[PDB]
Amino acid sequence: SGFRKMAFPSGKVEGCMVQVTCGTTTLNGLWLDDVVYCPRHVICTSEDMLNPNYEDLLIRKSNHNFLVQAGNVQLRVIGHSMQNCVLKLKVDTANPKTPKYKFVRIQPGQTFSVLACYNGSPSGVYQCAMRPNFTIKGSFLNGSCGSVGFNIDYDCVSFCYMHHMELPTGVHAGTDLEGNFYGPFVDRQTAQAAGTDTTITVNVLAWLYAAVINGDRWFLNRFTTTLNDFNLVAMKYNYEPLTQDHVDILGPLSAQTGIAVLDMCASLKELLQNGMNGRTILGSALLEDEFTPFDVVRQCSGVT
Amino acid sequence: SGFRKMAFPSGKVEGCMVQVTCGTTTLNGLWLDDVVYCPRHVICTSEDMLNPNYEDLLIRKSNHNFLVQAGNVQLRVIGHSMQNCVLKLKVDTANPKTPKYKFVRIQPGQTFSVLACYNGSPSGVYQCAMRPNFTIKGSFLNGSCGSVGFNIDYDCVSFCYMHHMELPTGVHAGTDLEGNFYGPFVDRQTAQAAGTDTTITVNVLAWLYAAVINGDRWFLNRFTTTLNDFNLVAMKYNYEPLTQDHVDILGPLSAQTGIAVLDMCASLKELLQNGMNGRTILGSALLEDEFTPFDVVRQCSGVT
Ligand SMILES: C[C@@H]1[C@@H](O)CCCN1Cc1ccccc1
Ligand SMILES: C[C@@H]1[C@@H](O)CCCN1Cc1ccccc1
Repeated sequence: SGFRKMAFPSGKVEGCMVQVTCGTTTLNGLWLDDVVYCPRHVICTSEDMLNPNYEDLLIRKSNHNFLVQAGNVQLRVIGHSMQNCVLKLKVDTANPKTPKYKFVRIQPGQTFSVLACYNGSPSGVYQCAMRPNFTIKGSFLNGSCGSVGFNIDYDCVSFCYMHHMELPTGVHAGTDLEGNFYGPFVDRQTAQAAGTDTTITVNVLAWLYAAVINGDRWFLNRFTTTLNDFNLVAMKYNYEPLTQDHVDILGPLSAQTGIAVLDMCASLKELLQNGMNGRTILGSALLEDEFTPFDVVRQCSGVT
Repeated sequence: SGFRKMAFPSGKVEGCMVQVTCGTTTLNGLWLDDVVYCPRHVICTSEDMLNPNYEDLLIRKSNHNFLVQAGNVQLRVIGHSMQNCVLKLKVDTANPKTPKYKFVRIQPGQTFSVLACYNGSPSGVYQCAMRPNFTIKGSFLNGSCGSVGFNIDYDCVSFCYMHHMELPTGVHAGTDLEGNFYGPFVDRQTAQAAGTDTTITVNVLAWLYAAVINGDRWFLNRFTTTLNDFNLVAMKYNYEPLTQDHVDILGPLSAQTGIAVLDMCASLKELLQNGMNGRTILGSALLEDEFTPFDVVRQCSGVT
């Protein structure tokens, strides 16, 4: 019993973290096979960062300008190219600790673990969701850029996120491992305002199921609702719409608990309308939205 | 910027997790050098668990009854002894992945990462506090026993916790790595009631400092208080007393923020007396007590 905000074990990713230095800028790189992936803004002075021209900045750069360090051993860079907003540094050594891996572009509301690193060294791991506005609410100081977000399926690391920016509002933006930004963000120190930070409705319902499974049931009410009725209320409260796809995804939790998805929706509706009245659910005083249905099943079934 | 419930990177501990099987019971063991540490209740049938006599159960056991598996390779057990509530299985192979390590018995209110495992395989990592009543609020299903709690100081893993029991109230009890229970608990399926689950006051204040550092300041008030006055209020609200030692420990956060510890105490007092009035602090609707002063400094300074 018990439900925790649980990150994937980080060992397989720890083994891929290196230090990349271009001139006076040091940040983190991901070493997979004989390629080190890092944010292209490694080539910028924070002066550059106001209106950087990456193609022009890169003309001045050679393989030997990219200093790549894995522990206390230097990697020889034998090529470099820019793909979108990441640099791919070809090194002469395949990472011997390369796990089975994929690059995946996640959807908003999907969850992943971040291994926060500084100078190619892991400092901690935490579990995130991609917000519906394609930001994440991370913990990232200067030097953390190139820290990555991942999921693990048994022995396969799916890399979904590389950290690039802190918006002026202290929320975080980055790319998939093809270097394409999540959301409308760019690697420039400019006016970038995130959209509405809405709640991931399907995740809240998953977590309400997790609560019922773990014995927290005070919020279960006598009511049901419809998708349209529930969605009217969701909208008022800056909750993302619930689709039939979300209902289908919650099916197994519905099955396990014997609480129909629309009944759990009616319970959530009353929590929105009436608040918690000072009570807690799984030790939280607000409605948690950083567990997917998949996460709740995984943790409630003990997948390794 | 940003503040997250961050676990230590788990790789060094992942490399120490094995599967221990005695008869039909499988749980997790910790392989350090040529010793595998596991809960002694591995020798019990859940029948035994009502009033087990470990010394008598162990007489019937031989080295070859303890099946130890590290990945898909079997370890040869060449000795076994009971130390308090843990078994030490001597194997013929030193774990080649043994990190530098210590065994430490933590105090209540201290924080640590748990690597939740099943059949010697990591499933996730989360950050805990030892509650003042010496329970932890974990996420542990059957097969998770022998999962461990640790801190990392640069390259040295300090192991502080091994998971043994779920109390009938769904909270968790375990031992240090010398096999001595935290709190008054025993490895028996009996009436064991935890004491008052109080809040770790010093940790709340640390986390209020973390909030100020990260821009959440709405709760800062115009008031100060005294230790005695604050402690009267703490007591009423099931908060542990604040000592001069706690004030001294908060000194660096006091210094960094320019908010005297007793002023932050007056802010906490008003939060206790008046509640959050529906507001949040670092995305929480309650007062978080699972960050130590050390944790706040570590994460706010980016230690690896
Ligand atoms: C624009 C936002 C954004 O966060 C992501 C995409 C959808 N959202 C729409 C939305 C707005 C207000 C209430 C509910 C839903
Ligand atoms: C007995 C508890 C226990 O949780 C740990 C040790 C100290 N506590 C005392 C306490 C009780 C009530 C309010 C405040 C403090």
